[PDB]
Amino acid sequence: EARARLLNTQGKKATRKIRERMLEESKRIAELQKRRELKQAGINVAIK
RNA sequence: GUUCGCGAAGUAACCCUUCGUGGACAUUUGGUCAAUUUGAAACAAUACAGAGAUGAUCAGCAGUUCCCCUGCAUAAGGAUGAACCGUUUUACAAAGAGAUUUA
Ligand SMILES: [Mg+2]
Ligand SMILES: [Mg+2]
Ligand SMILES: [Mg+2]
Repeated sequence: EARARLLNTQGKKATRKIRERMLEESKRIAELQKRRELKQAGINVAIK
């Protein structure tokens, strides 16, 4: 319990940020391979 | 349209009427702006969650910003208002030791 406790220094807010940011990156990757597979159909859809 | 005056005609007896003409009086509004889709309100609803300092549950003041919102406000609130929490290499040298090349 303690040996696990010491190792995280931040507090709820920072961790919350780590998540939010990664979720943004999943959004990016997804939207990309959206556009990639649409290029494999040749139809070119512009990014927002 | 008024008035002054002239001329003409008629009525007349110096006038009443009609015609013509001269003169004066009176003298430049408004527009940054066309009448609903295509020159710009903002909320709400759906889904996703669902409140900083900590191991945890709360009071809070601040600080910076090419973010502001409510408020008459130089008051005070808006999660202590929100954003901050991340990515990170060179004024660069001196001494010593081994390998390589050359005068
Ligand atoms: Mg305040
Ligand atoms: Mg609080
Ligand atoms: Mg504040």
